[PDB]
Formats: sequence, structure tokens, C-alpha cells
Amino acid sequence: HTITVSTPIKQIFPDDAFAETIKANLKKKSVTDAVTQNELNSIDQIIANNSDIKSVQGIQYLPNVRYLALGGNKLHDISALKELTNLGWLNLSNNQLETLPQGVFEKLTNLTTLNLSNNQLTSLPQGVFERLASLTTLNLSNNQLTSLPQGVFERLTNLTTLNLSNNQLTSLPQGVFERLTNLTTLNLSNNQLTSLPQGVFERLTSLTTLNLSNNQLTSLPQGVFERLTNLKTLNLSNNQL
Ligand SMILES: [Cl-]
Repeated sequence: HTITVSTPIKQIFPDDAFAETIKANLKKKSVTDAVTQNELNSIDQIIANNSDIKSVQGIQYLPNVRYLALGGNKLHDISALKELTNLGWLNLSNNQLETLPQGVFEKLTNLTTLNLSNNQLTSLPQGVFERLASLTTLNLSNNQLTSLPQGVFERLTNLTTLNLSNNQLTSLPQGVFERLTNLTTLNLSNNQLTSLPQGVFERLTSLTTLNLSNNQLTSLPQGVFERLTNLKTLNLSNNQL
């Protein structure tokens, strides 16, 4: 969005903590001070971790923000982020996100890092990451996921780090990692996996670290790790093999 007349920071950003962040960023004396769209356009990063922010309403007016560090707040809604097309790094770790709108990330074509760890996500909508062609890092650890939709990572061809640890996954679709040919780190530890699908890691030729610790695996398929020629670290501890 855009403002056509100078407007008080608190009018645009209703959350007092977030308004304070904007005030500090723009070097203003008070959150009641008026700002211009040109000043809002000058913002390319917001660092506000552990700031008790409940809402980022108003962020829609910052077209140029590229780095958004909002870890450790009280966010439940991130719909205001949808049209921030210049976003490259989004840290939403440790908030109170329970669900993700299906198309909330559809416009973030420049996003390379997405940290959604330590939230309370119970599911991933099909295609929620479909347009994140530039993504290299996806951290979904410490959530409440029980299953992954097939194809949920299929367009993330440039992904190098995928952290799915500390969830409650009880299965893995067979071709769920099929397109991640550049993946170097895959963390599946602390889940409830009892078996691994045949060929589940077949195409991860760049993989160097695979963590499957703290699951409930009783058996490993024959040659399940055979095509991982660059594998350097394989953690299988605390299972039932
Ligand atoms: Cl981060």
C-alpha cells in the first residue's frame, strides 16, 4: 500500500512495539510523528526479535524491505507480508503461527531464507511453497506437523538446507525430496518415523548431512543411502534398529 500525505507512524503501524521499531529505524522522536511514503520507501531491513510484537499491520507500506527479522514475537497472522516482493530473508521463528494461508508466499520470488521454526504449525497447505524458486534455506523445525503433502517441496530446486526436526511426522511420501538435487543438509530428527520409503533419498546427490536421530525406525530399506556419495555425516542414534 501507499500513503499520499504524511501520516503518523502509529496510524500506519497500530502495534506499539512495531511502531517503535519503525520510529527507531527512521530516527524519529515519537511514534506519533508523521512520516512520508519516501521515508517508508527507505526501509530495507527491520530487525525486531524478541520485541513483543503482536501485529505487523502497516508493513504492507514498506515495498523495499528485504530482510525481516521478527523472531521471538507474538505473531499469529502474516497476511500483511504477501505483497512484500523484495523480501529475501524472513525470520518468523518463535512466534504463534498455527496455520499458513495457502497463498501467503506466492509472490515472494526473491525469498532465499524462510525460518518458520518454533511455531505451532499443524499442516502445510498444498503448494504453499510453489513459487519460492529462489529458496535455499527452509527451517520448519519445532512445529506440530504430522504429515507432508506430496510435492510440498517440488519447486524448491535450489534448496540446500531443509530442517524438519522436532515435529510429529509419522510418514514421508515417496518422492517428497525427489527434486532437491542441491540439498546438502536434511534434518529429520526428533520425529515419529517408523519406516523410510524405498528411494526416498535417491536423488539427493549433493547431500552431506542426514540426521534421522530420535525417531522410531525399526528397519532401513536395502541401499537406502547408496546414492549419497557425498554424505559425510549420518546420524541414526536413538532409534530401534
Ligand atoms: Cl533466520
